[PDB]
Amino acid sequence: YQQQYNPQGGYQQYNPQGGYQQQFNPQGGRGNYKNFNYNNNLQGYQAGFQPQSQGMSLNDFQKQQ
Amino acid sequence: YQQQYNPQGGYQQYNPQGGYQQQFNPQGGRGNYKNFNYNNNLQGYQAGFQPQSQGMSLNDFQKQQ
Amino acid sequence: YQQQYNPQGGYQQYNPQGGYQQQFNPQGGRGNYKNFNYNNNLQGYQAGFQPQSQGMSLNDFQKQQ
Amino acid sequence: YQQQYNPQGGYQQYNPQGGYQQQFNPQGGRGNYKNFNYNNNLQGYQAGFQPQSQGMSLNDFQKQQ
Amino acid sequence: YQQQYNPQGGYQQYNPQGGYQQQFNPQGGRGNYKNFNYNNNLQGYQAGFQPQSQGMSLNDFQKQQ
Repeated sequence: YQQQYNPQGGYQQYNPQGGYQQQFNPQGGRGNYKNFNYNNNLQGYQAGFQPQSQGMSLNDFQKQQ
Repeated sequence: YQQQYNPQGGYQQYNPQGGYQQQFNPQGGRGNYKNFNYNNNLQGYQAGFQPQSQGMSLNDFQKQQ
Repeated sequence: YQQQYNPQGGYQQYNPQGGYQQQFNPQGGRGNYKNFNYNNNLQGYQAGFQPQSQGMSLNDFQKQQ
Repeated sequence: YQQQYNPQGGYQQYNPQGGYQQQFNPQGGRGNYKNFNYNNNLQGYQAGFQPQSQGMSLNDFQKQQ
Repeated sequence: YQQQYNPQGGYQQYNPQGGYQQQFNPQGGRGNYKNFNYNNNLQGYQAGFQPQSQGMSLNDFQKQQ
């Protein structure tokens, strides 16, 4: 079993952009706001050696009883 | 079993863009807001060696009883 | 079993765009809003070696009882 | 068993666009809104070596009892 | 068993467009809205080596009992 990653040269720009500005933005409103959940996740790889790997794992969240 | 990844040269720009501005934006409203769940996830790979891998895994979320 | 990925040169721009601005945008409304779930997921690969891999897996979500 | 992917040169622009602006947009309305589920998923590959792979898998979601 | 993918040169623009603006847009209405499910999925491949692969798999969703 032989796994070989051998890059030569190259230009790599890794620029993921997440803009979350004013996620909660009511304008001129009247009322009540209860149980607001914001989950913002950014994950990634620039090149790299990662067999049998997992980027992001999320479970059991954002529940109201 | 032989796995070989050998890139030579090249220009790679990795620019995923997520815009979440004003996700919750009521304008001039009256009422009540309960149990708001926002799940924002960005994941990726620029090149890389990752056999038998998983990008993003999500389960058991956003439930109201 | 021989697997070989050997790219030479080339120009690759990876630019997926997700625009989620004002996802929830009532204008001049009256009422009640309960159990709003927004799932926004962006995932991908620019090049890369990933046999037997999975991009995104989601299960058991957005349920109201 | 021999699998060979060897691209030479070329110009590749990967630009999938998802516009989700004002997904929920009632204008001048009166009422009640309950159990709104929005699932927005964008996934893809620019080039890459991925035999026996799966892009996106989703099950068991958006149910009301 | 020999599988060979060797593209030379070429110009490839991958631009799938999904417009989901104002998916839910009642105008000047009165009533009640319950159990609204919107599933928006965009998936694809620009080039790439992927025998025995699956783009998108979805099951067991959008059910009301």
